[PDB]
Amino acid sequence: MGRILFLTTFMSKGNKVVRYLESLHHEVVICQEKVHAQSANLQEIDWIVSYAYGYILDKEIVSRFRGRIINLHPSLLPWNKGRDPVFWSVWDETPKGVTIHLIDEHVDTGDILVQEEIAFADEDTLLDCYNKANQAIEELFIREWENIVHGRIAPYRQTAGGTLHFKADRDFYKNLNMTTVRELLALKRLCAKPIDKTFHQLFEQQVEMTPDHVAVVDRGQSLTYKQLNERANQLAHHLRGKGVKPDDQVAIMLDKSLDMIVSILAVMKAGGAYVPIDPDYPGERIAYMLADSSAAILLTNALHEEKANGACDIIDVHDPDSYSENTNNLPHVNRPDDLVYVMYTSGSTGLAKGVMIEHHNLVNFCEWYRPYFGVTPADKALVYSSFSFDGSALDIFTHLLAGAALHIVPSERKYDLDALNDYCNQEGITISYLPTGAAEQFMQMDNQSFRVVITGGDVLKKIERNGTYKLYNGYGPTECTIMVTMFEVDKPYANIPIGKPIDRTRILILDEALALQPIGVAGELFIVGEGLGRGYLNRPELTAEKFIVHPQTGERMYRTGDRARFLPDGNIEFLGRLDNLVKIRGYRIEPGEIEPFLMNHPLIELTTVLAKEQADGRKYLVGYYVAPEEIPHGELREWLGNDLPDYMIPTYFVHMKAFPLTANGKVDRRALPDVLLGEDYVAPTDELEQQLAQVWSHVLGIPQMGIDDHFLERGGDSIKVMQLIHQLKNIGLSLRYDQLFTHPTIRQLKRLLTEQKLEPLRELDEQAEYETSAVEKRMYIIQQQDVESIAYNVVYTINFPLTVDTEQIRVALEQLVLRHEGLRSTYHMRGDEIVKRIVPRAELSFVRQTGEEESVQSLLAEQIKPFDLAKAPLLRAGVIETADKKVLWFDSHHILLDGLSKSILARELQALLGQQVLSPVEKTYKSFARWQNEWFASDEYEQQIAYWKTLLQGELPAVQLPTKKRPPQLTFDGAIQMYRVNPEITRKLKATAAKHDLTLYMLMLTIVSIWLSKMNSDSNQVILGTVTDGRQHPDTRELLGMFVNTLPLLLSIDHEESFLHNLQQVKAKLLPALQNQYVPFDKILEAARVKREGNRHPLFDVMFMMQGAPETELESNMHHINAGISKFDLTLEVLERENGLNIVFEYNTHLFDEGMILRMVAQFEHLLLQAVHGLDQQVKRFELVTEDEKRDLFLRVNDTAKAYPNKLIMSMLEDWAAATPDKTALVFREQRVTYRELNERVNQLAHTLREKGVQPDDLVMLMAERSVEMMVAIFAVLKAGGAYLPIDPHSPAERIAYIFADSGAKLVLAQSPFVEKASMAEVVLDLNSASSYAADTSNPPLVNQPGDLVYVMYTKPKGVMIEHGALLNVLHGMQDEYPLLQDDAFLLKTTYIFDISVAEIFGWVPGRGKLVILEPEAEKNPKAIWQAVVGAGITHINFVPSMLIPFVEYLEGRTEANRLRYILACGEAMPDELVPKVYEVLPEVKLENIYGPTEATIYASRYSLAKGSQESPVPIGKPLPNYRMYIINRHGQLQPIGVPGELCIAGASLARGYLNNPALTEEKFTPHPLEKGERIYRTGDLARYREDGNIEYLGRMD
Ligand SMILES: *P(=O)(O)OCC(C)(C)[C@@H](O)C(=O)NCCC(=O)NCCS
Repeated sequence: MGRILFLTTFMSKGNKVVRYLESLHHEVVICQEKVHAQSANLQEIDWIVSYAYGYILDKEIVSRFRGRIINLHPSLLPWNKGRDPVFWSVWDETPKGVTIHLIDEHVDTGDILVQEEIAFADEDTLLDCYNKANQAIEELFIREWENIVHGRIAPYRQTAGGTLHFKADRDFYKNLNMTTVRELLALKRLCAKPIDKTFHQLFEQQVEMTPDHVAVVDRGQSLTYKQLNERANQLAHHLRGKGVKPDDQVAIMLDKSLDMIVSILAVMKAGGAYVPIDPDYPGERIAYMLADSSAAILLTNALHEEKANGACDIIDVHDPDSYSENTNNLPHVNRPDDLVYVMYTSGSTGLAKGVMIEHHNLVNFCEWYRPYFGVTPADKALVYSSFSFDGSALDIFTHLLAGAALHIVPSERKYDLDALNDYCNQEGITISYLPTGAAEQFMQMDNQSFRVVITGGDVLKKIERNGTYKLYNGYGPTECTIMVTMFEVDKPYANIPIGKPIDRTRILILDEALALQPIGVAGELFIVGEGLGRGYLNRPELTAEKFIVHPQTGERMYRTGDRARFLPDGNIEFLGRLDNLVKIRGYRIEPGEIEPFLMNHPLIELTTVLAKEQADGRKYLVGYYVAPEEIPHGELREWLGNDLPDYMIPTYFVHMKAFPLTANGKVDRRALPDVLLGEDYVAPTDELEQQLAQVWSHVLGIPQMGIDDHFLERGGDSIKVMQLIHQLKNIGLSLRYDQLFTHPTIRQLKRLLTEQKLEPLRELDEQAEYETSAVEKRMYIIQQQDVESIAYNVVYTINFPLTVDTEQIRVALEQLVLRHEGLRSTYHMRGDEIVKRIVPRAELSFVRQTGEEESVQSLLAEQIKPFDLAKAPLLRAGVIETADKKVLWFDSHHILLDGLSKSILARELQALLGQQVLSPVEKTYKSFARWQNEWFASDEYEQQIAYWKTLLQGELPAVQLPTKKRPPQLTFDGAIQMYRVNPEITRKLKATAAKHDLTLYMLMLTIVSIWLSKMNSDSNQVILGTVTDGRQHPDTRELLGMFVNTLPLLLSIDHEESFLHNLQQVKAKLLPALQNQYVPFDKILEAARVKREGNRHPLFDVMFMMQGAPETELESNMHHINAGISKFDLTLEVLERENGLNIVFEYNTHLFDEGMILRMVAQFEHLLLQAVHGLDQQVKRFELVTEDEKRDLFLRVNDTAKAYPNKLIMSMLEDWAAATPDKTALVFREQRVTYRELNERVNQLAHTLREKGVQPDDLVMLMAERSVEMMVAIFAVLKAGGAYLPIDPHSPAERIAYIFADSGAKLVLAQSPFVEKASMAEVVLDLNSASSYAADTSNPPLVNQPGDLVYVMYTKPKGVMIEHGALLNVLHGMQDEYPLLQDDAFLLKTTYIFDISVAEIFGWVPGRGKLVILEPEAEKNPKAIWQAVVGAGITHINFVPSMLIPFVEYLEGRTEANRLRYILACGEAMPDELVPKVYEVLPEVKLENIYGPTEATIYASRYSLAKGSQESPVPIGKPLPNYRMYIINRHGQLQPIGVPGELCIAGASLARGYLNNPALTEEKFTPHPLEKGERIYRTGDLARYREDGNIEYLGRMD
């Protein structure tokens, strides 16, 4: 009975087998972790039985246990060896069974001991099969174990054959194991000839089949196939004679006509592809297509010739010399992979993209179209669609190859469908493609000619039609040629499916991971096959992103962005777009976020606002609302206009009695009804306004710009304003950057430009060395000042799947090396000139490492090493391969790769990784460097630097942040915390900025400015740096290099004005800066009389960077790796990522603790949320501290609630003389008064007072210097009922008369000499004389309450009224922290015209301790005070930094003070040195720093100073029991940790106020909302909390 090692997948697997072995008394060891030769689970083992073990055993282990190592493999070996055996046995449909075998050297190949067949039912899921096989093999082992142990079985070698599978082979099928075996194999079937001819080859082939058949009809005129072919051949010979070659583009700008079809075919036959340009398009679209398309030839009319503005070499289709005599077919020069046409996508996501479609793409469609629709020459097709839409390639090309006749739609009849149907019935139009919009509308017509009406492009919903024609619903974007699927609408559907794939077309429904979705499961519609176009014109990055090579399958597929599912019958259901978001008039917004604003309308009950796209793709918003009666259109537009920008205002509003609902109660959005320029849209009037309207549409990628539309409300960024200025100078108009914002409409711009009064970047000739740009010089300077610094290393990481070939990544980067001079640029110092050298070729470091996900970052950090700017390439890369990922990392230098350069690098790396080619870089950085160097000598520069001189000449504001002690020199060690604005808030921000003619940058800038303002004591002027793109010359947009310029922003936050007003002022202050942005930061420093000095950065310590969303997917998946670097104190880098804002707080680790950034991070969020919701609120009303910070601040600082006895201080004196009469209570030199002796003396003096009308609040006055008489006077003034008002006998008489007159005191107790000094005293009971002492010694009745005054302390001085209970709170507070027990004693050092004496004078009676009345002679004398400490064994002593300094000067050499417990310093800020110096002079003693204003009853905060701790700023500490302390700014709101503010005390210990000075009392004791309406005392003292909560005194607010 031997031990047995059970190796299985998880612990409970094969547990039946384990239990059986144990019943045979086999000790079994279950192990799922990887076992090695040296594993402790191997010795004393007789058998090893593995069972789907997740690892392979070392060949040492297998040989050691020869004949004694069995594996339970759930497959009919040799079939399905290795991983996922059951699944592959089902997918590959290989023989099924379970096999117990001898593990041998290879994977699942040894001699079988016991094998058994198994069967899976069609209805079983792949999990069921997996389970059934696992159960069958376990039972098999249980039955034949005995035969195996005893060796009765004869092992037999596996049959020859089988299969093998690894972990990754199933990734493509991961989502399928919950499908039935039937369903699985059904998907297997669902996912299981070449094209030789070009179109004109087939057309010419068709011309020879039906030459005299009508080919094209245009009103009265018409051409036959022969005539069309010949006329096109004539133009083709002329076009080919003009240089047209394969893949060349020939623009065609004509109306639908015969010349149109002739020109189209003429371009093909010539060899090239025709770029169609509908002349009805606006000039903006018409100039764009001519420029973007590489077309030199423009086939056009004289009617439309001027619409090209001489941009193209025109070949007039009416000039007879444009047609050759030769009418024959030209020699074929085209392959099926050559371009046939270039269509431009919609202008929704911006400017259209040239879709490059190859011949085989069109031929495959036409070769499928003809037989699918049974097209014959008898058919007559309508040339209905604008020639620019591929819907017209359908119209023209599919029907020409079928011999059908084309019928140009009359311009008049195109949109008057009544006349269209008439024409269709007249001419007999049998087949045609109509866009869904026009199709549904045409169904209403009484058509009788059509047999097949194909539709698509938009969601078809209507099936009913007054015609006998088969309605066909087709789908497929322009990228995959007209349509990739076709459905025969045989019946109505809630979702009319788009059909099955067309010829040579496979369609995969894939999830985000590109893995197969089970049939019926929705996913992204991926198109594979012959329809896939070549890609986008001049957009290789977009081609690589949309035309992907599947990682598992290897097939090239197109990513449609559409959601669809396969229905059980094979047809595909179109489920709209994947993205919840939609781009409306230039903004990606969530239409459901407009719903609350509509529903907020009084008349509106429900609302469900969807996004609908016009026929031409223009997206508009429809706001459906359930209201009793229809609401006036203009009333809703104005309603939303009060809160939303134009683009969030639905173009149309639809009233409905109620919404259609789904089975789940949701609004059935599909069941909502369907429905232009917009109100206040003024079309251009003058020829100038038209030009201005064209440049606008181009810059903003949005058409139809009204002359009152605001630029920043139509998607205008600052980058786009630059494009406008650049493209206006091209148009001949000179516009200034700030002029665009002051004239943000074309009406305003037309008046601005009444002159109409070029300058490309001059590429330099080759030199050994070139000028560097100003910023190139700066980057170089920075790096050479710390050659070992990785501070400007630009490190990024991309997580690639294991399927990626690392060598492809390596090779792509090397191309980027050979493509951009920046990556071959080396910077050198030739004398005093920073100089760049261009290397022709550079070798890229590309390292490969294998590790684990746990060590990727560690392996990468070691790779981030400094760059030698004299060595190219300034870029390193590598791949860290883990079990899951191949992590691509690359590191570049900032002198080469700024944010935009990186976008260009990501852009182009994506193209190369996606097997695309890049156009050669037209310009070089060095050319811009020289241009800008010469521009620095122009008048424009002198005017720009003049702005900076005038702006930065005066005193500049400084922005102090709640940081740690600055390093003596600038450090760059840092870390990042990232705050995520969610997409919802981010759209709210963009909507706010657009609503009020602002950019998102201005908005975020004003939020950061307010944030910095609030953290800078709500300063009016804030200064912070920002980064401009620094791409001054428009010819530098595409160059890798350091362009970005740093700008200082002098912004003025007016906290009394609203947030918007602040936005306009910041805008007003920013635009001049951005107008003069091209002065190098270093030259702005010169003009500002500022130089790089010290531990602070020159003009600003906070950088605010902002870069828009990534331009490409690869850039999106690029993870900026911060190598522990912070270029400034703090950098807020708002990054548009995943429709939100990744606000990365890059901070100096020496200036901020992770907790200090976590708080500032939380504060910024809280503030950003307060701005977005407080557009019209005064900025002063925005809170900086978060509610969680207030709670923790209370918990850590103000959780001081400790119930205390309300029994009065003299009642407490009474009890002690009654319980322990004879104990020592006072000690003045030889006097050692007891509790009974003191109390009675007090009772005598008390009666005297009551006999002279001393009610509560009555103010008695004292001027008796340190003597028992003082205690008698106090303790008994208190007993009498009135308050004691101390006065100094040594003060001038003008003040004693002032204090007495202003106090209105009723009587005066003064030590015998000081009665004459109390001149003209109303009723003067000589303190010392016995006459002032009644013989009665009975404890008078305590009529005083805790609310009546106990003493009046004077500060023209002011008298602080403080009530009794306020004092008890303190005395019990100090007693808890610093108990003055019977053994203890208190020294009296501080003069009693100071709130500190009150502690001495009463801080002894709580614990029945004694009070040493130190003599006035020994007041400032520390040696004399030193005697008391040793003499009477003082335990409590109050002190001040001024007296505790000399007291310390008598150092350890003086000893004999064992009883001394506490030293309580107060009144002044304690120096740092005064703490440790004390400790060496007096160990075993507790030192305490105390703070308390006279208005807060003696004390307020305390800080215990540990012996083993040294404080840099000795804090005044946390508040006492029932004390609450608040640090507020000049607007009355709580400050966060570190931020200076006015210290305020609250609680039961606040002084009643100033005596008969109410204007002053209400000034300083203000009912604050932070104390639940109760008043706070404003101290006039600047302070700031610490991380732990201890308050730090900063000084009076002066
Ligand atoms: P506008 O108010 O929309 O924005 C102004 C702007 C300074 C942000 C803009 O003109 C600009 O230059 N953005 C470029 C930001 C950048 O280049 N970041 C690079 C970081 S290395």
